[PDB]
Amino acid sequence: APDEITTAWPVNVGPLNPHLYTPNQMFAQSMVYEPLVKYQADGSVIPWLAKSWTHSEDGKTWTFTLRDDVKFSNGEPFDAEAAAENFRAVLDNRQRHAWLELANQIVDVKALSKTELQITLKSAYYPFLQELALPRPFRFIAPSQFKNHETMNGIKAPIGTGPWILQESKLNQYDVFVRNENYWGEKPAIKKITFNVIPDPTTRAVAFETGDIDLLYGNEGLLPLDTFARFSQNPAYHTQLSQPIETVMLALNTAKAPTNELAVREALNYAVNKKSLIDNALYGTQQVADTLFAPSVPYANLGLKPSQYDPQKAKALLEKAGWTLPAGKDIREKNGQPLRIELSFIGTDALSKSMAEIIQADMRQIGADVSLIGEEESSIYARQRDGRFGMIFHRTWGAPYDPHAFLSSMRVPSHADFQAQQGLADKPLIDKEIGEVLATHDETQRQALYRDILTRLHDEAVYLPISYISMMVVSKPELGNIPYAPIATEIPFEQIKPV
Ligand SMILES: N[C@@H](CN[C@@H](CN[C@@H](CC(=O)O)C(=O)O)C(=O)O)C(=O)O
Ligand code: NI
Repeated sequence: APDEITTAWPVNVGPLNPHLYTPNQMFAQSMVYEPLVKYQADGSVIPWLAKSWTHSEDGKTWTFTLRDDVKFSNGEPFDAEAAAENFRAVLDNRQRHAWLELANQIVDVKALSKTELQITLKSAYYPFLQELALPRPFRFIAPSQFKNHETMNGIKAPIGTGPWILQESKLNQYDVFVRNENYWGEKPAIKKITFNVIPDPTTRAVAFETGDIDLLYGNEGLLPLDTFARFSQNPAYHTQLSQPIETVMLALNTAKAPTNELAVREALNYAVNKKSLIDNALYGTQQVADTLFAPSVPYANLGLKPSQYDPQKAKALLEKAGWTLPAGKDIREKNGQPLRIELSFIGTDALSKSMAEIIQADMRQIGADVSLIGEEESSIYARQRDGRFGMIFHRTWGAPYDPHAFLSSMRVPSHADFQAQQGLADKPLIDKEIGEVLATHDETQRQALYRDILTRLHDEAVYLPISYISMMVVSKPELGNIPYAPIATEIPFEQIKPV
């Protein structure tokens, strides 16, 4: 059936609550729910659910003129009342969204007519419009699907305005989406998409070459990298790599020994032979990362010094910090205690598992004993949130989060950064300066603030940058060339065309 496609994903899409996080998958929230304004590859936004808008002299009050022709997928109208109700449900759970500064800025959301929605901020918050465009939390479920006039405690049906409708959800088996034939924009050419829930990356690969699935669209790590490289040589498949979009790095816990020592974290940054890891384990499909953000990230081309591969420097740094080698033993000890570190990652990620292996062996070469721990994604995120990790795999967030929303998130438990930074004496300063860089309209001062924040995080070796990864695609040749969505976690199913 040509206008239907089957694909695969490590987990289910989740309840598809538009205002909550994992277990909801962002690509799926974005299929069903839509923003007021839509993010573009060039960095701007365009009208979406909001046809047009104005704002006050001081920039604190924004009036949005909504379209009069949008319906939720069950036929109910999307209007200013519905959007206000959504914003109210979101901000009734405001603390959950404190990582994103817009959630701290919205004082009031008023419906003025059926088509006029007024949003009031406590300052002229320049990233306003980009954060409204994100996959979550500021997208719209029909108010009829609230539970007790809230969404923070669950939803009835995942009824959005978008071009896809969640039709069926079988746990640990599949999810099914059908086209919304009453979508207000372009009717997608695909009629139905089935997601098979396949957590093992080898089984996803086999699912593809048996022909059981048509497409794989995800981060590097959705397939074994050696399989993907062979797929790319096979004229019977089609494959793609986008330009790099995210950093993959380890967060090092400056709060827990032994990673709370600067000398230890610097040694670990010298320990990994990244050029070999990339050229070998990852098949040249990435680039060596020396900093938390790539030089191409806005405000991030700071000329920071890289830590290149230097086992001998690493050993010297450990010696001088009192981690020495007993006689006839490979693992350093200090004051009776061997140098042991725990390295946790999401088990279903082929890239994380594969890098964890190389990293472990590289760090043993300098006398550090690293234990690998692979777990379900919910357990890894909870670890990042509460500080229970030694070294934990991490990644930045792509456009448009990088750098401003990623930094904003460092100020509360979010991903691993807040907890990983608790050991830094200048952590409060960094957080103060993150708040300033999000508030300033002075271009010169905005660059100064980014440089200082990013140079402090670099100099104190909070991260072990590994590589800058790309989006990866595998598809039947019939689907032709697949486009990329400007937001890294979204999948542009509505632009795919059958033969
Ligand atoms: N992802 C974890 C924690 N999520 C963070 C916020 N991160 C953003 C961006 C991203 O993850 O690409 C988001 O998730 O929408 C928070 O809750 O502060 C979860 O689902 O809980
Ligand atoms: Ni997140």
